[PDB]
Amino acid sequence: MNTMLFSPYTIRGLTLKNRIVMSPMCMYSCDTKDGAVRTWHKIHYPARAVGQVGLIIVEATGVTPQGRISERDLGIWSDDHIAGLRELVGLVKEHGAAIGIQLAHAGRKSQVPGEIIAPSAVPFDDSSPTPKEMTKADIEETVQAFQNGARRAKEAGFDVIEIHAAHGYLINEFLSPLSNRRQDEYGGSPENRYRFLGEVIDAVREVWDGPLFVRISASDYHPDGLTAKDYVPYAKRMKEQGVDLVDVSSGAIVPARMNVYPGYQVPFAELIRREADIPTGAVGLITSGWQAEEILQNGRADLVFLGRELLRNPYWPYAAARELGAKISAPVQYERGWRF
Amino acid sequence: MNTMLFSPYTIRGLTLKNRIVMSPMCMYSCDTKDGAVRTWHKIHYPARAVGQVGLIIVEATGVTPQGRISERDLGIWSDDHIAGLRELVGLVKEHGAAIGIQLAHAGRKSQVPGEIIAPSAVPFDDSSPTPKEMTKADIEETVQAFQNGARRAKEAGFDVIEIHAAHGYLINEFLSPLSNRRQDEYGGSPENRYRFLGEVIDAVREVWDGPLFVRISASDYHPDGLTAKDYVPYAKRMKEQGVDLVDVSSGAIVPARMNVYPGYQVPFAELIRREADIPTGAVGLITSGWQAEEILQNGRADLVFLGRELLRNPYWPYAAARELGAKISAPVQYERGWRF
Amino acid sequence: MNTMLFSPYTIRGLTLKNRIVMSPMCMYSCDTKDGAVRTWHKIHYPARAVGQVGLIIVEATGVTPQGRISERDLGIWSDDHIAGLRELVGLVKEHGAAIGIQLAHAGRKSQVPGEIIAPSAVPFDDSSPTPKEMTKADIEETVQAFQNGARRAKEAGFDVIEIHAAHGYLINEFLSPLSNRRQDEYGGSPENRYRFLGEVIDAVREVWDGPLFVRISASDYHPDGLTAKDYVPYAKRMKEQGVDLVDVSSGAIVPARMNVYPGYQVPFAELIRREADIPTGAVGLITSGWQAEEILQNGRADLVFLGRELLRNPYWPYAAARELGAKISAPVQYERGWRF
Amino acid sequence: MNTMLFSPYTIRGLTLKNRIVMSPMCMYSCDTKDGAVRTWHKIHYPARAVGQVGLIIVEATGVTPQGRISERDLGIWSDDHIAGLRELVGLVKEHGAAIGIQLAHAGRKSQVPGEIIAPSAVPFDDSSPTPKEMTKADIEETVQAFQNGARRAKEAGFDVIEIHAAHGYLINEFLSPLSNRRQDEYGGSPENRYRFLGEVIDAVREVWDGPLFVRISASDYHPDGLTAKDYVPYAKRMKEQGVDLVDVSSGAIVPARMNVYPGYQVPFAELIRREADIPTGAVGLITSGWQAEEILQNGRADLVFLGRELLRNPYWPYAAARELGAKISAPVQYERGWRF
Ligand SMILES: Cc1cc2nc3c(=O)[nH]c(=O)nc-3n(C[C@H](O)[C@H](O)[C@H](O)COP(=O)(O)O)c2cc1C
Ligand SMILES: Cc1cc2nc3c(=O)[nH]c(=O)nc-3n(C[C@H](O)[C@H](O)[C@H](O)COP(=O)(O)O)c2cc1C
Ligand SMILES: Cc1cc2nc3c(=O)[nH]c(=O)nc-3n(C[C@H](O)[C@H](O)[C@H](O)COP(=O)(O)O)c2cc1C
Ligand SMILES: Cc1cc2nc3c(=O)[nH]c(=O)nc-3n(C[C@H](O)[C@H](O)[C@H](O)COP(=O)(O)O)c2cc1C
Repeated sequence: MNTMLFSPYTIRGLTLKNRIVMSPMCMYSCDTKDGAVRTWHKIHYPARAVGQVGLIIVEATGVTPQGRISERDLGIWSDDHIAGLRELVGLVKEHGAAIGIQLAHAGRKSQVPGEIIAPSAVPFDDSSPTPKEMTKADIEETVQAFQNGARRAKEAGFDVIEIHAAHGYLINEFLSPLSNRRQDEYGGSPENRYRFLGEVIDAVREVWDGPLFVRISASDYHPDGLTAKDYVPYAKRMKEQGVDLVDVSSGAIVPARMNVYPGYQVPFAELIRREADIPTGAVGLITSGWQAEEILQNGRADLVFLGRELLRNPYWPYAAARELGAKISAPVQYERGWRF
Repeated sequence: MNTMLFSPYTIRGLTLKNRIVMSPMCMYSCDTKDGAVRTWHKIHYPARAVGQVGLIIVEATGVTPQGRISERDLGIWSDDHIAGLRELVGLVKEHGAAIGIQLAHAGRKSQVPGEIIAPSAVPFDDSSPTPKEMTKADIEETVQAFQNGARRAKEAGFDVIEIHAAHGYLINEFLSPLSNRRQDEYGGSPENRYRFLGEVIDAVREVWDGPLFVRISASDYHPDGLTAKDYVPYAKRMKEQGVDLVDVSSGAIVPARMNVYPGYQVPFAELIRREADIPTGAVGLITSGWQAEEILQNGRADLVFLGRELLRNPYWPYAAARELGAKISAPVQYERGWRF
Repeated sequence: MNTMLFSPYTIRGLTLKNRIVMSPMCMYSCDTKDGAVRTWHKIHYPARAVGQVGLIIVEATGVTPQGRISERDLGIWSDDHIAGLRELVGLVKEHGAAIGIQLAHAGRKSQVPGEIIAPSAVPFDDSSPTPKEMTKADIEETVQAFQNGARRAKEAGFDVIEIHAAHGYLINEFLSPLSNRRQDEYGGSPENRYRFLGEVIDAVREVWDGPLFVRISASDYHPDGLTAKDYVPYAKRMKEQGVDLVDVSSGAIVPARMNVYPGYQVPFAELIRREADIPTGAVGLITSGWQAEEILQNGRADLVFLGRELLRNPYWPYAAARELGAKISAPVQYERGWRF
Repeated sequence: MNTMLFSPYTIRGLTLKNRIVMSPMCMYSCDTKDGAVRTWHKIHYPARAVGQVGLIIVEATGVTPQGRISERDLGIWSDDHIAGLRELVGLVKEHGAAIGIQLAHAGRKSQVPGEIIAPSAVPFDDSSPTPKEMTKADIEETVQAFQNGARRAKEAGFDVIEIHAAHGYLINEFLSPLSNRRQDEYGGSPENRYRFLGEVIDAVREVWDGPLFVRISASDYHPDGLTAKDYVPYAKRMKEQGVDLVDVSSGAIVPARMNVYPGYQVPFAELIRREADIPTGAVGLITSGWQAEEILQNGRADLVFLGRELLRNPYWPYAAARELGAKISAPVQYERGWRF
């Protein structure tokens, strides 16, 4: 049974052995609170690589200390992070899986003690601290921080880099009018609201020419917020800037009610894919190979991102292969076990 | 867990208790070869009604003897067929399931001994008898047969009627230029090739004002045949004539290779749905409630047609309800067994 | 994958195509309240035959009106019941499934309005009417009713007969000292409490030489009641009298707490099987083919009785066959659907 | 839903959080060929600990170099192995799982280049090297090797120790007449054939008073070989010697045909359990919580050992808990994922 799910996919120079991607998920397991890779990560990620996941994307990694979501996040603001990250990379690549990292900045949604920054001094909600309005210098510092991150990620041996522009974090906050009330050239206009992201992408492409992903929130789920069609122009923009694939998520810019169901974000992925003629990754309640195969075969997305499902079963690819009657390469150690 | 799969759907004033539809499937179980409903059908269909299927479409029923696919098909060319059909109707509606029937004519794909008819004297393949080219009288005679069938179906107490215009059968043969080489008013142009279907729809609507489906073959899978885009104008046409929902299938006008996979015909259904602005039914390798829910929630179709799965498990709705964590009314006899 | 679950089993000369048995389950669907077979039964049972169940035991059928559990039960106290039962027999055997019937008498647990009878004038609980203490004439009259029932069952064309001596009903009430306080030849000792059952078996065998099952309640779940060990001598007794297989259930002689779990009654079945050297049927939360195969291969039982599972899925045998990678004959109509 | 599967079990002073045990499975992943713990093991085992397995038993670890099955086996013949083992122990215990190790000696089935030892100079088969007949000194050396192993295992922080007396390896070879043709006090008699094992157990108990398991092969599957009843006396013996639980497997003493099916070795486990009044572990095609729960509830074994299933899904406990409606403690990191 020849399937698309387990067919190779080539981005730039990198060739993934299948279409299965481990969606970036924070583990909050940096007990040392210095952003260092810990034992938990060294067991957590390689498990999925053994599980035959084609691409494993490391959780949101703060490019600055105040850029972290929490004090237990992975970091990459120092050359000291390279060693631990390099070790992690080796542990993953070892099993035939490609490894990526999600460069992130939590913006006004950072729960790190102290000052937090954002496009405008507007709180996420009435329970969150008011962020500092970023100055011009702040913006350029942060852009430089992202570039430094990409540099270290490449240094560590990462195959793919993703820019976290979603889930209501810093970049997302520049994108949405809900959070961006600036009146300089970084706000008050679709083009202006895109500027920050545009700079981040340029800065990264300046030190990184390998696969580049950008994760977006296709919708704010708010009458005065962004919708999928607002991200078509942005996607075409990202394509022009050398972005290889758009990881299409949604929401979290502000507290909002969201109807959730199997593949509730797939239409966002197909929309961007077809309207902007750019590869996309589908994420959101993808739990079966049957479902993943339909997503791929019907051209709704090129890569399938799994979140919670890969937390429940690190070897999901095996079960999916069984479900689809496909055959994959089991680790020699598990040959007799993965066998029918 | 509030789901769309197990939400009611009203069509023309008929309320289906859910979105699950039993796709019309030939049983070839008329041992008497007279098109009469037999014990098999009386056990086969009601079983799915007990299974809590919302709508059960009875297999292809020949409006004329030579219109049957085989001599073991159900027939409706005689008022004598009513009694048996009415009994079947009661057996099904008894459990809260709506019942439909598929009015059919095999055309050049008929395997019943004797003369077979078609738009043009062109055989389906080198293993099929060459059909007689239909005269005007033949065409009007067949249109009348479709009306007689609808009339009898109404008297039997059917809730829904579907016109079989797909799978390369008679009507499909008029629609496709691959099989229709006529140079009169019934061929040579889009509206001419549609004429036969249009007349059938009108003839039926003259005696039937209930929910009316039309099953189409969205693609001929042939370079010189029809594709989805060809059926958008047709679907709009059908909407104007009072067609309530398009049951979107594909293929079988000529021998052709099909790439089959989960939901391989869903895009056809959504295409027609959104471009023709008409309710559609998705069919083709729909096997899980998870999959079915995605199709509905994402507006790809309004009803989900199940074929093979409903032959494997007549109580599929129960399994799907469990899968989705939905709650449905079990038959009072099975309450202690269906108890989650 | 050669399995024991889907291996034939011959009992007295009757060959069952597999080891799957539909456990007798009351449907309370005799709306006419005359014990007549109704449309429900004619759809309910044959569905499992199409499902490829090897043996289908019809629900508890009252040998006398007051012997019914409720007025909506099947009856067999009249020659008028034969016609309907014979029709049901044909509907089932039509698909290669053997059909059995459970001859029953509710005793003090009868809920039909009027006088109810029992070994002693002791109510099931404080919510049940106190039974009339049976006279010798009553006992012989009831034994004759069981024979009449067997005679009619034979004429209807049944393949297997099961005597309901379990679930705290009439016969069970004679067996258990909790309900049998008689001081005549029918109580006061092990063989005396067995006497009624022994007579019923003899009466039945006088008109029936086919496969004969006896359903027992292996345990009363009461400090002063019977336990499995008490039924070993009884099972040996039954073997001597020509009983072919013991269907081993438990409980319900009085209100009692039961610890229920997968195969919670299997040990009872294996106990009887190995100590009395007699074929047994295992029943009670048997839900998977995996589980069923273990029961058979490990010699815990010879037949597997399914209850609730067969109400949830009439085609369970198909699912179980897939689970075990076994091959079974699909109904010719469903061949393309059951295709693995 | 309160289950036995996820109920604590206490051995000596150790308390397992559930009845789920990871059966010892060779990984052949010691690339350095020095028996050292490698990166593979450090990822392999902790994964199951994260998966909420209650007891994880490390693969067969050779107590001597020639005692290894292969050159890629884990070893424990040197104090140098302690460091790596201690690290492994920490990585496992970290997640609430108890960790054990299987002390092993491959005997005549060793595939290590060079001399191999056995009770008698008889080959496993015509494709295997002829083993050296062990002298008295050889036997005492090997017994001392086992004691040294236990010492180091305790030193490393292991919770449980298992002695590998099965699968036709050294100890098993002393047990079975098929392989043991000695005429000294170590052969020619059930008592004599047990002597080697008896000494090994004593030697271990001399430096270890924590939980002690012994894995046996209940049957040789050969007319002239051992059967389950031969191991009853041995089990009672092991109980007398302070053995806490008998891990009941079977076969592999010589090439033999073996009928395999769900729980094909459970009867061996129950036999030893009830006849010798000693806790046992059941292993062999246990793949579902439903099945595991029946094994526990019916007193067939006290602990459930999973092999291949735990290779296919390291987080099996989660799926089993779901299957049984039980609730367990998910790692905080996976809380949102293991959640319904
Ligand atoms: C525990 C957890 C942590 C997450 N952290 C991240 C993250 O760091 N970066 C990100 O892009 N998405 C994050 N998300 C979202 C997931 O990556 C995923 O896209 C989302 O949960 C939906 O995917 P799923 O339905 O397959 O779980 C997280 C989700 C979960 C449950
Ligand atoms: C045995 C069988 C008979 C069928 N007969 C008909 C038919 O009479 N009319 C029709 O429109 N489709 C017929 N089909 C196609 C089914 O309606 C259904 O669309 C097709 O099998 C694919 O759906 P599925 O993947 O859910 O099985 C038949 C299919 C099968 C397997
Ligand atoms: C609705 C229902 C009706 C039943 N009626 C009978 C009956 O008439 N005779 C009988 O022996 N057992 C009867 N039982 C018990 C079943 O035969 C079966 O042994 C029990 O439900 C447990 O089996 P299971 O776990 O496979 O469902 C009935 C059970 C149910 C759920
Ligand atoms: C790859 C593999 C390695 C094994 N190595 C060992 C071992 O080192 N020690 C042992 O006692 N059993 C070993 N066995 C047997 C397993 O521990 C297990 O008891 C057997 O495979 C049956 O269990 P299962 O059906 O759950 O897989 C091994 C089995 C497999 C498949």
